[PDB]
Amino acid sequence: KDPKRLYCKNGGFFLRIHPDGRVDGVREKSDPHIKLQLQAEERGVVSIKGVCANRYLAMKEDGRLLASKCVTDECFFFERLESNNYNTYRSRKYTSWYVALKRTGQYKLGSKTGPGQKAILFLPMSA
Amino acid sequence: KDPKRLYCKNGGFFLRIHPDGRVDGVREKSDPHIKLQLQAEERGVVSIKGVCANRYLAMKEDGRLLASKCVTDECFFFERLESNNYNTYRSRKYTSWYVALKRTGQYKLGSKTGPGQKAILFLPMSA
Ligand SMILES: O=P(O)(O)O[C@@H]1[C@H](O)[C@H](O)[C@@H](OP(=O)(O)O)[C@H](OP(=O)(O)O)[C@H]1O
Ligand SMILES: O=P(O)(O)O[C@@H]1[C@H](O)[C@H](O)[C@@H](OP(=O)(O)O)[C@H](OP(=O)(O)O)[C@H]1O
Repeated sequence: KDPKRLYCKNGGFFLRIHPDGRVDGVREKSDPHIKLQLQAEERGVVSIKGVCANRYLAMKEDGRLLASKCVTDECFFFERLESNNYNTYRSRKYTSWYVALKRTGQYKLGSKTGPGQKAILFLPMSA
Repeated sequence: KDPKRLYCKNGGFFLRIHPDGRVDGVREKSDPHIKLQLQAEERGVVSIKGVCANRYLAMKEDGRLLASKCVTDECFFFERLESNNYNTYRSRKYTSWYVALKRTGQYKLGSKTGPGQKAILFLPMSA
């Protein structure tokens, strides 16, 4: 309900959604574009909206990330709860692929993600 | 200190700064792009920063308004209280021109502004 920041355990980057739809991670907590709004769709399914960008994170058919102005089926992810309050987000459309960030803060392509990676674990935090 | 919205008396529009630098007015409080940050430069001088856009309101030489990624001398305005709790913001660079919004929510060119207009009167409010 409240806004969130998703803190990636793989180097501690907050998942960031830019006004133009680019997706990446940054460490600066005061960054306005890491303020996200998670919305329940079905049980355990969420969309992830950049509040400032007013766009929905989308997993593309080639494993790229791009935030969409309009919701599509590419914008829904399974939220699975994991160890020490960390969540994973798996594309509903491309069911082997996760939202993920590299240790550099560049996001990790879905094709290269998988269970157990540090890259896919995000901790929701307050805003 | 805290973020603010500038509520314009000329039709009740909140001043909005878009990521691409466009400036306009909208009535929806929940619009993420009406969260502004006012920063004092000199006494009674301010810059006006769109928080989500991360850009500074600038008055241009032809009276256009456009939000700057970088601060320049066009980004400073004299903040003066007039009327009944409503402020005016007068360009330091183009000293006869004010920040202003039309009754439609399109912003009014600085060349067409002047003291006593409703278009130039803004009430700072909380965010
Ligand atoms: O390797 P590059 O030159 O950076 O370009 C890659 C991709 O083709 C996109 O152009 C870019 O945006 P999206 O993939 O998000 O659409 C993204 O940038 P980034 O991952 O470095 O942020 C990269 O995945
Ligand atoms: O903005 P949206 O709603 O996400 O829509 C576009 C579309 O979904 C495609 O997947 C892709 O272009 P093509 O597949 O036609 O090449 C592009 O992503 P990309 O540029 O980040 O790869 C997106 O802009």
